[PDB]
Amino acid sequence: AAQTNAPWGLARISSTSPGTSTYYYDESAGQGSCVYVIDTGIEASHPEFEGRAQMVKTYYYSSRDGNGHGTHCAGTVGSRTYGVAKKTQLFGVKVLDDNGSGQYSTIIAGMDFVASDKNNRNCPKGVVASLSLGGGYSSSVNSAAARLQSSGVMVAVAAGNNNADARNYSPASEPSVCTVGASDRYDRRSSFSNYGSVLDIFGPGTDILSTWIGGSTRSISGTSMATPHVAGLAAYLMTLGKTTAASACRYIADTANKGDLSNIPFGTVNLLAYNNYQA
Ligand SMILES: N=C(N)N1CCCCC1
Repeated sequence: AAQTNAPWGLARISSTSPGTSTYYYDESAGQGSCVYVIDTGIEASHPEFEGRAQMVKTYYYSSRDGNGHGTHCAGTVGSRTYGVAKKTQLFGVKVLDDNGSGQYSTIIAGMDFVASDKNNRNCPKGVVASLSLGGGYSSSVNSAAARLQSSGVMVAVAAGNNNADARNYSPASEPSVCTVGASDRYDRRSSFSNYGSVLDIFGPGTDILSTWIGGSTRSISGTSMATPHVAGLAAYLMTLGKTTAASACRYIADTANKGDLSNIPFGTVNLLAYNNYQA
């Protein structure tokens, strides 16, 4: 398939060069996979989700996304126009309130919920969780991420937006999950992106157009936007049978565009997510 005038991030993950605007991808489009977006919620009624999104859990007074952040992430995973895996199933878990904040115990509770909830769901091609959140180092938050990964879910988490070593943030610092840094449309590390040996991969994270609440759209920046590119790519690759939940992060690293990013510090991988789609 080929989406012309795609958001630059989608085009980027299907090219060996920056500056294209066509997203080339296999038409299976992540059908049969499921991605849990653990965030502020998802506006499931947004037309861009085509009825493929649903809230399954909230930890607050409402299931609604009163922020937009979770809807934006969910749109980069699997919305029609802005999504990597345009036929995946999306499940919303609201661990962050409408200001984008969440306590660590609630985040941990949400991760354990997904590890069990995925046994209620028909996801024959496998299950992904995208966690565009984090905070200061916590061994309990890391273990929760690791438990989710161990249960059979491909966990992708944001490196963080502190322009610092992500070893000091969680779940970013958990070695067994996929930690995602952010890049811009000129293949530079995003100015805010964390770095460090704990990063496994970079994805597009600066000026990312996606769905927003109120049936709208907007462009925002963050490792929070890079994370769902990788989560959507994993769901897409697991639908193609090229990898599994346990190996997707390694597989994405192995097949990444290598050495193409600038302003990567020594000790941080120079790997940019890439679908290697050959039409
Ligand atoms: N609007 C979407 N989802 N597109 C546009 C053109 C081809 C397929 C992807």
